Amino acid sequence: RGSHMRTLLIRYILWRNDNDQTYYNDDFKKLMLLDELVDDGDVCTLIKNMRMTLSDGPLLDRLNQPVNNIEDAKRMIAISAKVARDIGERSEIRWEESFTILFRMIETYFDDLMIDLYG
Amino acid sequence: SHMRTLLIRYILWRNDNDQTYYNDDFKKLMLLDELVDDGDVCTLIKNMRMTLSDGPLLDRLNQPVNNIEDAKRMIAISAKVARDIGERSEIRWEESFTILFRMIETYFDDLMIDLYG
Repeated sequence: RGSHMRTLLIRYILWRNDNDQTYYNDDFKKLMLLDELVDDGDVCTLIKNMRMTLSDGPLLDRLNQPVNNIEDAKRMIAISAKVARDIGERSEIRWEESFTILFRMIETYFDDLMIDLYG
Repeated sequence: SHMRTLLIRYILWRNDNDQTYYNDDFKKLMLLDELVDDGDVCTLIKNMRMTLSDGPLLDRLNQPVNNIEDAKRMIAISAKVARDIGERSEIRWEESFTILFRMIETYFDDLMIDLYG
C-alpha cells in the first residue's frame, strides 16, 4: 500500500541497532542492499561527532538535509541504518525523534520506494 | 532504557500482527490490557474516525501520568487503539511515541522491573 514503509523502516532501523533475532524480518534483506549507497567513512565521522556531542544532534542535522529524489531518500535510509548499527545498542537515543525527521523528508517517496525495493 | 524500543515494537506489532517468532516480552505486555475499561477504546476509535485523525489518541496520551499504574494504562490504551484502528490507518506513530514516552519515560525503570521480577 506504500504507507507500510513507515512501520517497516522503524522496525528495520531499530533492528539494525540491536540485531535482536527476535525482531528479524525477511523484508530487511532488500533494505540492507541500500548500504552501498553511503560511504562507511561518512558514517564513522558522524558516529564520532555524535560521541563527542554525546547526543543524536549530528544524526538529526544530517537527517534535516534536503531530499529531492528517490536516490537521496535511499541514502538517508542507509545512513540512519548504518549509524544505528555503529552507534551501538547501549546508546540512549530517542529514536522516534529521528524517525520524525526521516519520514518528514522521505514519506512522500514511500510508494516509489516500495515498488523500487519490492517490485 | 530498552523499554523505549520495546514499546515501539510492541505497539506497531499490536497494529499489524507482524512478527517472525514467539515474543515473550509481548506476552507480558499484553497482560496490561486488563487495565483498560470497556468502551474506552471503542469511544477513542470512534472519535479518531470522526476526526479522521489521531488527535483523540494524542489528547488521551497528553493526560497526566501520576503513577506506574497510570503509565501501564497509557501503554495498554495505545496498544489497544493500535490493534482496533486497523493496519491500513495512515498514522504517524512516531508522534504518539513522542507524547507517550515524555509522559512515562521516568517510569521505565519500574516498568523494566515490574515486568520481569
